[PDB]
Amino acid sequence: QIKAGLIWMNGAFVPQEEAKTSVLSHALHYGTSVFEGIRAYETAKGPAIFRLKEHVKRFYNSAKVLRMEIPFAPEELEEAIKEVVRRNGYRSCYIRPLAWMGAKALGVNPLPNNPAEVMVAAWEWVRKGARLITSSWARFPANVMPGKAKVGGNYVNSALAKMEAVAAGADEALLLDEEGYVAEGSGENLFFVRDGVIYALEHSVNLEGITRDSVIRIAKDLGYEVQVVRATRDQLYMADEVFMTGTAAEVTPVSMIDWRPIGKGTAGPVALRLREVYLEAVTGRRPEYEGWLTYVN
Amino acid sequence: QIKAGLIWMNGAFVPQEEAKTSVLSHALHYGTSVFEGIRAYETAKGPAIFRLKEHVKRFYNSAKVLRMEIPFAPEELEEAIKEVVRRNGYRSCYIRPLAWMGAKALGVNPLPNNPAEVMVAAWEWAVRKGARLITSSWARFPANVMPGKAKVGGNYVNSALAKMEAVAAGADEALLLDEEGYVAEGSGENLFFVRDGVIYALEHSVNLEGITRDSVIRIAKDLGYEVQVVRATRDQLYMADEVFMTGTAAEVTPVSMIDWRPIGKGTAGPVALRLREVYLEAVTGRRPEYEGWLTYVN
Amino acid sequence: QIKAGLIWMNGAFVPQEEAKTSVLSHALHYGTSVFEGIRAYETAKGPAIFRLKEHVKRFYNSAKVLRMEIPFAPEELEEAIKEVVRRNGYRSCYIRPLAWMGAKALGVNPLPNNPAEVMVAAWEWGAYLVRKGARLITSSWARFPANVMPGKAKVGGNYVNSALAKMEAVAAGADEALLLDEEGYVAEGSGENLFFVRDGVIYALEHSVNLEGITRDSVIRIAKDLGYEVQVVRATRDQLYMADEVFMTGTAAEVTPVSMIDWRPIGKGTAGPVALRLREVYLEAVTGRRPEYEGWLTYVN
Amino acid sequence: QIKAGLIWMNGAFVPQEEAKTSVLSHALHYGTSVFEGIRAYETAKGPAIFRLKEHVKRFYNSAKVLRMEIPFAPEELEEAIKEVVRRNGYRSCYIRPLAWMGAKALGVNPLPNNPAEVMVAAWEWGAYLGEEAVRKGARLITSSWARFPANVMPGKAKVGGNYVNSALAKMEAVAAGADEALLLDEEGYVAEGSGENLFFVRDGVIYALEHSVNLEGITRDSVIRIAKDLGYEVQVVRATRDQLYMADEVFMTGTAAEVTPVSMIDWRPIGKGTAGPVALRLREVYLEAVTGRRPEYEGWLTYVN
Amino acid sequence: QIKAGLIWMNGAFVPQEEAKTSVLSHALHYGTSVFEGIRAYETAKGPAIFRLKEHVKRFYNSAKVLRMEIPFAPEELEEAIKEVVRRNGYRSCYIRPLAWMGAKALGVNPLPNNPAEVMVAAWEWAVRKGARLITSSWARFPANVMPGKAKVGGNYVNSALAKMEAVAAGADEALLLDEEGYVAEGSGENLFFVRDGVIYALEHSVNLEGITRDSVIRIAKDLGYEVQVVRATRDQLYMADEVFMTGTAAEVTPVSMIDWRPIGKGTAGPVALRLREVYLEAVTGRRPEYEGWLTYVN
Amino acid sequence: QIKAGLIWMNGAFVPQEEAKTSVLSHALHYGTSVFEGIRAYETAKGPAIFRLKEHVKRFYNSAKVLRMEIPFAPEELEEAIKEVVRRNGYRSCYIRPLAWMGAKALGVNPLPNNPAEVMVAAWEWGARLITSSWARFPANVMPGKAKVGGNYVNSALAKMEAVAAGADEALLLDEEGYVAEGSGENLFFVRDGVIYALEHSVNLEGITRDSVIRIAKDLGYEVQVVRATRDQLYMADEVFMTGTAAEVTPVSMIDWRPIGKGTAGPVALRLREVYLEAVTGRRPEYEGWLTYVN
Ligand SMILES: Cc1[nH+]cc(COP(=O)(O)O)c(CN[C@@H](CCC(=O)O)C(=O)O)c1O
Ligand SMILES: Cc1[nH+]cc(COP(=O)(O)O)c(CN[C@@H](CCC(=O)O)C(=O)O)c1O
Ligand SMILES: Cc1[nH+]cc(COP(=O)(O)O)c(CN[C@@H](CCC(=O)O)C(=O)O)c1O
Ligand SMILES: Cc1[nH+]cc(COP(=O)(O)O)c(CN[C@@H](CCC(=O)O)C(=O)O)c1O
Ligand SMILES: Cc1[nH+]cc(COP(=O)(O)O)c(CN[C@@H](CCC(=O)O)C(=O)O)c1O
Ligand SMILES: Cc1[nH+]cc(COP(=O)(O)O)c(CN[C@@H](CCC(=O)O)C(=O)O)c1O
Repeated sequence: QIKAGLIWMNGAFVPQEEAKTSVLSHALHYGTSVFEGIRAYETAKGPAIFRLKEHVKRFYNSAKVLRMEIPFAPEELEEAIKEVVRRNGYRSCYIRPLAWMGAKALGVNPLPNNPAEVMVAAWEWVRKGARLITSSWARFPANVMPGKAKVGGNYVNSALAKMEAVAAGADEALLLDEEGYVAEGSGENLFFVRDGVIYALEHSVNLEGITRDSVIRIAKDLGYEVQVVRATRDQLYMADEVFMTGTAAEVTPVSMIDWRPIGKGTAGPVALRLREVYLEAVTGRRPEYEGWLTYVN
Repeated sequence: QIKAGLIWMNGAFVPQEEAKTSVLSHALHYGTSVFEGIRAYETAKGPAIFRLKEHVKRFYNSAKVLRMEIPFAPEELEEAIKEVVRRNGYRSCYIRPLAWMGAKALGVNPLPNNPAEVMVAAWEWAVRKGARLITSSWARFPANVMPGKAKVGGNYVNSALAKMEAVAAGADEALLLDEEGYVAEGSGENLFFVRDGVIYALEHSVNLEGITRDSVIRIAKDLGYEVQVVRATRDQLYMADEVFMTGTAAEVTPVSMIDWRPIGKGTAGPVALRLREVYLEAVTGRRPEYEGWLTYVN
Repeated sequence: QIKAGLIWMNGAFVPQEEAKTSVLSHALHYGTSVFEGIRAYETAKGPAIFRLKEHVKRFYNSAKVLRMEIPFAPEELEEAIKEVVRRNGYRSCYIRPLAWMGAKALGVNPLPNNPAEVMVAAWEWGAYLVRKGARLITSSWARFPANVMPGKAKVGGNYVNSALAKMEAVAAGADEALLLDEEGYVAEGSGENLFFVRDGVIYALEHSVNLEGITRDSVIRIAKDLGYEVQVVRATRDQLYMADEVFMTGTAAEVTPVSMIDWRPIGKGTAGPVALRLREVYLEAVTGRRPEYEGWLTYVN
Repeated sequence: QIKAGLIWMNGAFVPQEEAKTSVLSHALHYGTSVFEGIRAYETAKGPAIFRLKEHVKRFYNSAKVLRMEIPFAPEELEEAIKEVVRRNGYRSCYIRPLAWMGAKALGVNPLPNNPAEVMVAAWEWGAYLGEEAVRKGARLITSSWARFPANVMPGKAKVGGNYVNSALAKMEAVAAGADEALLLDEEGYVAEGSGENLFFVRDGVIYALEHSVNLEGITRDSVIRIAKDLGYEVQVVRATRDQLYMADEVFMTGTAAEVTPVSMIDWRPIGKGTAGPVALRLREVYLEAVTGRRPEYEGWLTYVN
Repeated sequence: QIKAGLIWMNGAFVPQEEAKTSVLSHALHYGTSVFEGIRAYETAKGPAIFRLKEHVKRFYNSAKVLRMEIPFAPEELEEAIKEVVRRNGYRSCYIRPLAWMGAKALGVNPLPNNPAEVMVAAWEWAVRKGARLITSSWARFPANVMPGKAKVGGNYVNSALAKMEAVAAGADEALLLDEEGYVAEGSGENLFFVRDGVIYALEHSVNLEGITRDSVIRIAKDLGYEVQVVRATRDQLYMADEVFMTGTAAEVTPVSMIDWRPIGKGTAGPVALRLREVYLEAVTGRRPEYEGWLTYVN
Repeated sequence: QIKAGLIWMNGAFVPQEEAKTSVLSHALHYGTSVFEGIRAYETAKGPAIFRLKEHVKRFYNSAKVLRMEIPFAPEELEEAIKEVVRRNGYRSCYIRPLAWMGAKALGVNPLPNNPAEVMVAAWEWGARLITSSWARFPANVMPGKAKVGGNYVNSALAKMEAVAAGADEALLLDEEGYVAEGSGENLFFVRDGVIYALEHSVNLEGITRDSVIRIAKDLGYEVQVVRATRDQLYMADEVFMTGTAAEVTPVSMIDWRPIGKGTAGPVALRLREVYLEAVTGRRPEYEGWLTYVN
C-alpha cells in the first residue's frame, strides 16, 4: 500500500482511508482524468517544491484538452499542494494532484459529468547508467491521444511499453512515433550528446517536460551548445551520450539501448554534470535558479 | 446520479454508497481498467441477458492485453451478473462489469498492482428518422498504439474526444477514421453499409469485434442477404443505399445522414430496419433459432 | 481542337462555340466539378451507350460528395446524353457529362454557388477497332488517401494527381502510370483500374482509395461468366512483377493487357491469353453481339 | 454575381460578360489551373498593391509545378495587374490572376494543351473600420479532412485542384458553426487553415508553423518580419492541436485574412478567450504597412498612380 | 563451420573450400542477391525435395524484382538442386540456392554487373512446448521500400535486426508489425491464428507468400477446417485460442506465448499440432493426395 | 573488372585475385555488411585522404547498429587505409573499407557469426534528377544513419529506375512524402540567397554535407536546416547534391522541370570550388580535414 497520509479532497484534508470515490466514476471506466507529478526537495531552508506554478499551469492545461472543468482556482490548488507537504510533515516527497470525472453518468461523453472531482496526495520520495529497449508500442499520434497533456488514458500506452521493457530485462522503454522516429520514454523526455553538442528532441508527440525545459536552461547556462532536433534510434546508438529527464527520473544517464552500448558504455561526463547541477538547483544551492523554488515554510 | 442499487464488489453485494475505491487506484490515474457492456431484455419467460458468455469471454480477453489478473473464475462473474439483475429486481437493464488496477502502487507499470479489483453494477435501461453522424477529427488509434480489440479504460479517451466533438457539432454520434483515412468505427459502435442489396460489414481493422456486429451478420445471412466484409472510405458510405451502426447500447441503429450528406433516401432504410426487427425479436426471446444467445435470469 | 459539335448546356443544345462559361467560375479556380466518361459503340442496331444508368448514378453520387446540387433529374440527363449522340449523328463516341460550380462567388466554400451548371458533350472516338501490351511505370505521386480527396468520386480537382502521374509516365517513356497509395500498395492507373492473373486465377484489386470502375465491374462479371475464379485483394508492386498477366480496365482503356511494368516484363512479355479473352468478350458485349449482356446497352435509335 | 468589371483576357481587357472560356477547357474538368490572391489598399498616395512581385513570382512557380507554360513575361502580368486596378477605378480590392489549361484536348495529360490561357480579374473589397468581430476572435474547428501529403498534391503551389481539399474542410467547419477550418496533415500535426497559415504565442514567444505541406504564405512572411522588427522572438516549429489549445494566443494570416486572432479551437477557448495583445498588435502594424503608413515597409508596396 | 561439402558453382560442383567469390562482389556491399530455402525429407523411397518447382519459380521471380539475370534455365537449376543432394549423400537436408551480383563494378546500380553468378549448397538438417515470440520494435518494410515478395538479400537486414532483438529479449522468434501497426510476419516465417475452431491465415500484405503457408491452407481445408484469410492486430493474436508459424525451416511451429501473454492454454494447441503432423506425413510421402508436391531424388 | 590491386584482408595485404570469401558468408545472403566510401586527392604535398577520422568513426558506428564486432582497433584500420593508397601507388582514388559477417552459420541472426571479417580496397578515381517510386526506408525499418549493405537494395532499385528513365540520379522521398536524399547523396536547395540543407531525417549524415555547411557559413551564406517537399525544390533558385563520390554536384533539372536558370547556379559553383580547393590542400583553414599519406 501507499503511505500518503492526509489527502486533500475537493477543498478539505481527510485521512487516506477516507479518500475514496465511486467505482462508477467516469474516469475509472474511460480514462478521463488528468494529473501532475511534482517534487519537493529538502533544502537548507526547509522543503522546497520545484517549479510549482509551471506544473499547476500544465494541470489546468491538461484539463482544457478534455474540456474538463476544475472547480478550484490555481491559487487554491497551489495552497493545497503546499499544505499536503506541511500537514504530512514531508521533506523530500512526490506530489500527485489528480482531477477526474465523477459518477454523475457513464455515457462516453464526459461533459455531463463536470465539474471534475479533485484531490492532492503526496508521499515520501545511474552511475552505470539506465538500460533502455525500444518498444513495440508506438507513441500515440497527435490526432489520436493528446500527448501534450497528462490524461489518464494516455498512460495505457506508457504502461504497455514500461511492462514490455521490464519484461525484456531493461530499466525503461524508449518509444518511437508511428513514423519510426524516437519520441520519448514511457515517462521521460530524451536527449543525446554528440561531439560536445547537446541535442534535445523536438516536442513532436511528447509531453513538454518541465525537467527537459530546466535541463536545457542549465545546459546553456553552463556554456553547452544546445540544438533541438528530430532523432532516429540509430542516431542515439551512435551518440557519445544519451540521457533522460523527468520529475521522477531527474537527469538519468543512459548507458545502453537495445543491448548496444552508448559511447563508453557507462554514464558520461555531460549527463553526470547536468544531473549534479540540477540537484544543486532543486536543493537551493544555485541563486540563479531560486525563482524555480517554492519553500513551504 | 446513477441508480445502480446493489453493486457486486469482489465477491459480495454492497449498497451503491459502499461501492467505492481509493483515489490512489492505478486505473484512476493511468486508464488501466477493462469493462464490458451487457444487456438484459424482458421476455415472456422473464429477463434474459444477451450473449452473456461472449461478453464475459471478452472481459477476460481484455484483461489479457493489459496482463491484468482477474481473481475470479468466469463462472463466478457470470453468476454475479445474473444476480445483479435479480437482487435489484431489474428486467430491462444495462450491466457494467469492471476490473481495475488498485492502489498498491502508482508506478506506471501495473503488474505490481495485480490482482485487479472487480465489480459488477447495473441500471434500468426517431429510429425511422435515422441517426446523423459527423466524421471526427480524432483518428481511431493504430493497432500498435492502443489495444483496440479490448475494452481498456484508457482507449475511451479517444472515444470521449470524438463523441464530445460530434455532439458539439450537432450530430448524434461520431464516425472515426483510422490514421490511414479509412472508416473505422463509431465512438461506441461498429459500422455497416448497404449497396445494391448487398450488406457490407467493415473489417475489424483497429476496431472492437462487436458482439452486436456478429449477431447482425448471422441474422443477415439467415435472412438470405449476401454479406461482404470490406475496408471502406467515407465517400463509399456517402454513396451507399443505407448505413447503420450496431452495438450493445445502439442495438441496430439506421444512419440517415453523415457529414450533412443524406444517405440514400435520407431516412432509415428497409434492410437496416429488418435487421433491427429480427434482432429485437431475438433478444426478447421471440426467435427459437436464436435462443442459444439468451441466458434467462429466472 | 475538340470536334464536339452540338453541346447540351443547362437544358438545351447550342453550337460548340457557344458552350462557354465565365472565367470567374468557382470550378475553374478550385477544381469544384464532377464529370463522367461514357462510351457509345456502333452495333448492328445502331449506336449503343454502355451502362448509361450506372454512369449517371455515379455522376450524381460524385456531386453528393461535394454537396453539389444538380438542378436536373437523372432521367433528364439520360435523355440529354442519348440526344447528344443522335443530334450529332455519332456512332462510336465518347460522352463527357460535366457539372461545375458557377460564378456566383469565389469564396473557397462552394455552397453559396449552388445549384451547379451542367453540360453534356460528346465526340467521335474509337472510329476503328494490343497484343504487344502496354508498358507501365510506377509513379512517384501517390494516389490520395481517402481523407484527403474523395477517390470514389470523379471530382475535377482529383485529376491533378492523375495528371501529374500521367505526365511523369509519358516523360519516362511509358504508356501509363501505375500509382501506389501512401502506404506503398498498388492503387490504380492515372485513369484505369488494375487486375493481375496468377496460376489461372484472376485477381481484381480492392477498391481501397480507387474509383469503383464500371469497366472493372463488367470485367469481373464476364470473367465469372466464363468460368474463371476471381479474387479481390490488396496488392504490392512485386506481386504484379511476378504475375502471369496484368491488365487495366476503364471506359477509355476498355481492357488493356499490360506486358511490362518498371521495365520488368510481365510473364511472357506480351499480352496474355486471359486478358485477351476478357477483352474480346467485353468488346463483343459493348458492340451488342452478346445477348446475355444486352441489359447493359441503351440503343439510341 | 461578382462585380468584376473589365477583365484582362490574354493580353487585352474585355467586359466581364465577354470573359468566358469553353466548357471543354481542361482545367474545368481536371483542376489544372493556377491562381493568385493579391490585395490593393488605399493609401495617401492612391491604391497600393501589396507585394506584387512576390505574388507574381509564386504564380509562375505554381505553373512550373504543373509544367504549365504561361505565354507572358512576368512584366506583362504585373502591368495587367496594375491596369486592372486603374481601369476599374478600384481603391481597396482583391485581385485574382488565373492561368488555366484550355480546350485543345481532354486527355488527362495537360502538356498537349499548352500554353495556358491567362486572365486577371479584380473586385472591390470592403475595408473594415470596426473592431468587435476582430477582438472577439475567430472560432476554428479541426477538420476531418487531412491536408494533402507532399507527394499527393503540390501544396507549395496554388493549383486549382488543391482547393477541393480546402473546400471540403471549409464547408465542414461552417456547417459545424465555426468561422474556419484547421487542417491537420496525415500524420496528425497541425498544417494550415483552408486558406490561411497558422501561428501561436506562448509566454511572449511567437511560434510560426513550419512549411510542411502548407503554402508558404506571403502574409506569414510579412508577419514574421514585422514581429522580429517589433522585438518579438520568433521560432518556427511543428505543432499539435493541443499545443494550440494551451497557447496564450493563436492567429491566422493570409492575403484575405490579413492577421486574424483565433479565440477558440474545437470549442476550447484560447488563453483569455478573446483576441490577445500580440495578435492585435501584429494586425495593427501589418495594416499600417499595407496602407502605406510604415516607411520601413514601403518597399512592399506598388502604387498604381 | 557449415558442413556443406560439394557446392554447385555456376555450372559445376566444387569442394566447399573452393566455393568463394571476390570480396568486391556487388552483393557483398549492397545486398543485391536472391536466395531460396528448400528442404528434402527422407521417405520410404529415398530423399524427396518438397515443392521444388514452386521454390525454383520463386527464385527466378525474386531475381526479376532486381532486374537480375540468371544465366541458367530453370531445368538446369532443378537438376543442380537434385545433384547437390545425391552427390553429398544427403537424406534430410536444407538446400540453399543463391544468385548474386558479382565484382564487375561497384556502382550502386547493379545492371552493369549482370549476369548474376549462381551457386547451390546444402547441408544436413519449441515444437513441444510451443515457441515464444515477442513483437519487434523493427517494422516490416513497406511494399515501396523493399520488395517483400522476393527473397532479396538486403531484405534480411530487417529480419536479422528483429531476430537478434527477440533472442536478446529471451524469446525464440520475433513477430514484426508493418508500419501501420498490423501484424506482418515472423523474421523468417508466416503467421496464422485459430479462434473458435476457425483457422485464420494472414493476408500477404508486405510479407513473403510462403509455400509452407500455401501447403498448410490446403491441408487444413482437406481436413475439414474452415480457413479465412485476414488482416490481424497483435491483440487479435493475444486473444486467439492458438497461434502458429509456418516456414520451410520452421515447418509448422505452434506458438504458446507472445509478449509474455499466454496464447489460449499457454501450450501448443491441437489444431497447430495436428497441422504439423499431417504436414510431416505429406512431406515424407505418407499421404498419396500430396504426392505431386514431392520430387524423389532417386 | 575492378583494378584494385593489393587488398588488405583481415590484417594483411594480398593480391586482388586472392581477396575472396566463402559463398556461404552471412552477408552475401542477408545483406549483413557495413562499408565506407573515402577519397584521396592529389596535393602539392602528395596524396591526401579527406576526413579519414570521420569516415572511420562512422564505419565503427555502422557496425554497432548491426551489433557487429570489428576485430581491429580504429587506429589499425586507419593505417590499413593509408597503406592501401601507398602500396598501390595511388594518388587520386576511392577507398572502400568493408566489414562483413562470415560463413560460420546461416541462421538469420548474425551474432553467432562474430567477429566480422574486414577488408580495405581502393582504385584510381548540372545533373538531372527524377523522383523515385521507391521511398527511402523509415527509421524503424532499416538503419539509415549507417552504411549497412542491405540498405543499398533500396538505393539500387531507385538508381536503376532513374537511369532507365533517362536521368543521372534518383531523388527519394520518405514514406510521408517529403524529400529524403539521393540514392547516394544528400540534398540542398537555395532560395533568395539562403542555403537550405535538408534535415537528417531518415538519411545518412553525410560528411560532404557537413563540410559544405561549414564552407557555406565561412563564405557568409546563411544556412538553414529544414524539411522539404518536392515542389519546394521545383521552385528553388538552385539545388545541389553532396557526397564523397559526387563531391558538390549542381542539379539543373528535377522531374523534367528546370531548376531556376536551368543550369548550374552561382552558389553551388562557389561551394564546389572551395570544396575542391579544400580537398586538394589549397585551403589552409581546412588542412585539419586532410591526412597526408606521404
Ligand atoms: C509521458 C511523459 N513524458 C515526459 C514526462 C517528463 O515530464 P516532466 O516530469 O515535466 O519533466 C512525464 C512525467 N513522468 C512522471 C512519471 C510518474 C511516476 O511516478 O513514475 C513524473 O516524473 O511525475 C511523462 O509522464
Ligand atoms: C469502441 C467500441 N466499438 C464497438 C462497440 C460495439 O460492440 P458490441 O457492444 O459488442 O456489439 C462498443 C461497445 N459500446 C458500448 C457503449 C455503451 C455506453 O453506454 O457507453 C456498449 O454498447 O456497451 C465499443 O465501445
Ligand atoms: C482515376 C480513375 N480510375 C479508374 C477509372 C476507370 O473507371 P471506369 O471508366 O468506370 O471503368 C477512371 C475513368 N477514366 C476516365 C477518364 C480517362 C480519359 O481521359 O478518357 C474514362 O475512361 O472516361 C478514372 O478516372
Ligand atoms: C491553402 C492556403 N494557405 C495559405 C494561404 C495564405 O497565403 P498568403 O495569401 O500568401 O499569405 C492561402 C491564400 N488564400 C487565398 C484564398 C482564400 C480566400 O479566398 O480568402 C487568399 O487569401 O487570397 C491559401 O490558399
Ligand atoms: C521473410 C520470410 N517470410 C516467410 C518465409 C516462409 O516461407 P516458406 O519457406 O516459403 O514457407 C521465409 C523463409 N524463411 C527461411 C529461413 C530459414 C533460415 O533462417 O535458415 C526458410 O524457412 O528457408 C522468409 O524468409
Ligand atoms: C545513402 C547515402 N546518402 C548520402 C551519402 C553521402 O555521404 P558522404 O559520402 O558522407 O558525404 C552516401 C555516401 N555515398 C557513397 C556510395 C556511392 C558510390 O557507390 O560510389 C560514397 O559517395 O562513397 C550514401 O550512400
